Amino acid sequence: VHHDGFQTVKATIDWEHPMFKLYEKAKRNGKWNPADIDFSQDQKDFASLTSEEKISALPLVAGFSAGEEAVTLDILPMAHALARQGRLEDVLFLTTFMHDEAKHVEMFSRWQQAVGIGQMDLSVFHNDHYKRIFYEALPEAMNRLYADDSPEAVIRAATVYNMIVEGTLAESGFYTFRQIYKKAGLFPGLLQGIDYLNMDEGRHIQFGIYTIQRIVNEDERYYELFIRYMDELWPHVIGYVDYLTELGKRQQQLARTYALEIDYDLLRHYVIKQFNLRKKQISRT
Amino acid sequence: VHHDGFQTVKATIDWEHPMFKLYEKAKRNGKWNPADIDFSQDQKDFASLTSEEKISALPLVAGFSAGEEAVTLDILPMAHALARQGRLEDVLFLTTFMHDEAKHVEMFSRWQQAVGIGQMDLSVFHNDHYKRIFYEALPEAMNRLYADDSPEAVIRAATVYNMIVEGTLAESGFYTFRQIYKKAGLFPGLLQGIDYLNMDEGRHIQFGIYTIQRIVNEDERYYELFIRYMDELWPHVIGYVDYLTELGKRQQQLARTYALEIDYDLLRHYVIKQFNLRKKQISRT
Ligand SMILES: CCCCCCCCCCCCCCCC(=O)O
Ligand SMILES: CCCCCCCCCCCCCCCC(=O)O
Ligand SMILES: [Fe+3]
Ligand SMILES: [Fe+3]
Ligand SMILES: [Mn+2]
Ligand SMILES: [Mn+2]
Ligand SMILES: [Mn+3]
Ligand SMILES: [Mn+3]
Repeated sequence: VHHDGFQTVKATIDWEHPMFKLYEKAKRNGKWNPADIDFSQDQKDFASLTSEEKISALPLVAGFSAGEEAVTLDILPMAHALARQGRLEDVLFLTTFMHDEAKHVEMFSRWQQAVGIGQMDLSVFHNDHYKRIFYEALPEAMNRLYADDSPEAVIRAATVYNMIVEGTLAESGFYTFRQIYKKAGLFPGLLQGIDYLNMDEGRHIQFGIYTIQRIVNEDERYYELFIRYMDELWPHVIGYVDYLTELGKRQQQLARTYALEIDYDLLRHYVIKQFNLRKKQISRT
Repeated sequence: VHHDGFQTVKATIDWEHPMFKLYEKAKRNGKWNPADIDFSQDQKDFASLTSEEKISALPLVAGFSAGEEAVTLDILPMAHALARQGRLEDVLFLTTFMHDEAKHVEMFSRWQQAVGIGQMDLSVFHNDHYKRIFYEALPEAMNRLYADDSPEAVIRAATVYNMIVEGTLAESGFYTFRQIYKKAGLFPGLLQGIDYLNMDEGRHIQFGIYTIQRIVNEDERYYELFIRYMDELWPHVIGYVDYLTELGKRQQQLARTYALEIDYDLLRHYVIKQFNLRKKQISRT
């Protein structure tokens, strides 16, 4: 369907737009390249482990590799919907969002290749709760935007993607990686990647907050929808956390070997804290 | 619609895929930031010009600003279509393609802001032929991909976007900018941007060649479709070139002032040469 005109012909970019400012920060802070990460010591760490210790790390990597790939594919309908609404600065920013996710997919896949598990199918560590979030609910909410870009639909898409997948699960997985392997001295290349990912993710979450708040600013009754959509997904968030916890409690050899009191009760509470504080970053008024 | 699984969980990125290699080159060669270009001398050059000389440069900038904005919006359906086909490496590459176009929009809009014409509506320099390409035919061909991702549809989309808009018009506009202003010593910041754009554009055109050739490799009869779709748009390509030429011939004060024998017959022949050589980069066999 035709373009009726172009903002940068009739006028200019809105230089003061919050998403233009976020785009500018993304360019400045987004230079890192996964191809430059030295994974040679990760290969050695992984080979040094027993099979039982090897396993310990794979469920979390399985969750991230699928998650990064899902969000790379599934952000495209948001870019389309805001493009069709004429929100040029949002779209400029989203090009950095999408390119970030591509690098995130690349990073975890390089690590798998380097440590020797590229040929292993890690889908076995996706339980029903994970699938409900990543194989179903996320693509459903985003793809809806192609035929329904109502405020309700945009709120739901940003809530599932930015507040739950990124702002609750991703943030907690970054924390979990540091709490376990940074402590152990293991996988320095992976943890360099996690640090870069965590920096990118901050901008993604801020886009989600901006998006949800500007819709809530129009009609405070959308605040109730945001809360409702957060709570709808919580059972799957915690059901996946519990599954990963149960796997950690059953395979403890990496913990013993490296003297890690991995506090699964603390990890759980970090997740609950992440979820509650995303809710508090949306002001009803 | 659900994900059935993820390539980077079951396996890895196809590291030898041509579009993964193009993505890798795009990251290495795509660091430039329009925000770092010094436009202070462009502001002075522009203010130094007479109104009659001022006008000379605006039609070409008008064509580029709209063109960059159109392609930023209109590449999204190609990313979607290849994503839904599972072409993960194409999608990774396309994130760099989209982010490039965002920077291109930003670059021309910064120049307009800096030289003092941000408030001027440059739509007056889009004639009917230009509109047919950029306001209509381009969005029609790309948006079709949301409901029709047949080889015919993908060939047509790549032909309009990558071979005509980028590989014929953009390439010729880069040449035109150098032939006129690089000669004059004018607008150094703009020409720094043009150089960066021309480097990015090379990767975009190569994606289009890859895309069209891999479909032609399946069924040589698609070669005829490629040629047919190139010829369908030629009248609008040359009709826009003629319009810009006629405007250049009527407002010649910048040429006289700066002693430029602007060879409009040469510019025209560069366009014809661009078009014919894009055709020859697709092998029927
Ligand atoms: C054992 C403690 C549980 C901690 C929670 C771990 C969750 C793993 C994260 C996997 C999904 C990652 C989503 C990526 C989204 C993005 O990159 O924007
Ligand atoms: C007077 C000689 C005519 C030369 C032809 C000039 C055409 C101007 C170009 C405007 C469209 C630019 C399209 C940008 C596409 C992209 O950035 O991928
Ligand atoms: Fe993210
Ligand atoms: Fe381009
Ligand atoms: Mn359960
Ligand atoms: Mn005509
Ligand atoms: Mn990510
Ligand atoms: Mn461009």
